Amino acid sequence: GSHMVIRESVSRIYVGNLPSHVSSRDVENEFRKYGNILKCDVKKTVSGAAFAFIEFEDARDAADAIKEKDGCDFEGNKLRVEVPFNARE
Repeated sequence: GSHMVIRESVSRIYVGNLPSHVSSRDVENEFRKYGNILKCDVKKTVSGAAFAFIEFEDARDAADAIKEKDGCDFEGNKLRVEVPFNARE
């Protein structure tokens, strides 16, 4: 499933609680292979958990990276990777 367009939104991906934490330089180069980045920002909370925010035009190609880091885990296994696109509708 891949249809529909939108020219008034900002499409971004949420990746947090992750081992090592992908820094902005590596998410620009290795995550730009998988889809087309317009910005990549590091936002971090007071609980010691780090997040990276990844602004992509296409989810369906970036889906290789997102499944390859998939397995979001909480409460003693640390590993959150999630699309708010759901492969794009």
